[PDB]
Amino acid sequence: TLPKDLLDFSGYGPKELQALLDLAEQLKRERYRGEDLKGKVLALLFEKPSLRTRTTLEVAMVHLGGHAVYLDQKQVGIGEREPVRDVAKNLERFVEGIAARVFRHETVEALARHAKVPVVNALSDRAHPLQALADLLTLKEVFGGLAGLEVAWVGDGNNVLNSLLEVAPLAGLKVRVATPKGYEPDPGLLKRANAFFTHDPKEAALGAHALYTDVWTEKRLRDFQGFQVNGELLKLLRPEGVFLHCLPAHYGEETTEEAVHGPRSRVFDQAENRLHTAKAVLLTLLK
Ligand SMILES: [Mg+2]
Ligand code: NA
Repeated sequence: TLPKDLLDFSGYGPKELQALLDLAEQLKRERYRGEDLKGKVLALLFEKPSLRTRTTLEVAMVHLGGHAVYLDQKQVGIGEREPVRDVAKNLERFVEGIAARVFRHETVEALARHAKVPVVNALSDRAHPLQALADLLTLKEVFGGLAGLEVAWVGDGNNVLNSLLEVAPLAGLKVRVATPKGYEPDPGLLKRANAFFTHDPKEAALGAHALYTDVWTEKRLRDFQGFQVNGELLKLLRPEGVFLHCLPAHYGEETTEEAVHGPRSRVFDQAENRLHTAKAVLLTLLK
């Protein structure tokens, strides 16, 4: 991968995605600990706190011999907010990279545009590249290859689905999407992934290698009636099929404890893989 930043997979081809995935796999197998990033610091610019992401990135930097400094931007109100360019021009003088969690993707795009150092989108309303990488490593580990895998997404057409759809054609995934009416993902992402779309969760899941869901986002809950990925829906997958879920889970809503901790679940390997892929990304952009 050669873009300076990782806001999504815009400038990535299949070879570049594979390299990142190959590196993550190698780092995991080696339980890698090193000093590749010694003397380097990653700024965590979170507009909204995220314990899970903070943990992943702080641990990732420490494993590579560097550090992550936490910048709780929520502490600065709109009445005291600095233009994004000022934030970028100041940080670039102190850190080697910026990992941002923003409310609006436009913000991280602006941060990357104005900063000379690498900017990683830890999470935005439009995309979640880091999650997608962890999801692919997980699928790769489970099935031995990604090309031809049939992955069914049942739920909201959100940032996670967007990135899954974007990497889909780069890895040869056969995605099937099921969302309630009005909660669908952009037509373009779907067509470019040549994804199957339907409003019926059963149709999307039938015979799939994996069922993937995540939190939804009384009216909302009513619209998602029947989209819960429970033990029964998991029975529609092929025998070797598995269950994935970003976490945390809203039990009783998009899934159940049985599903998350059941024999088909790979949820926690999926979680762990966020560490290995973050290390791969950080080493690649910051070394
Ligand atoms: Mg603190
Ligand atoms: Na240290």
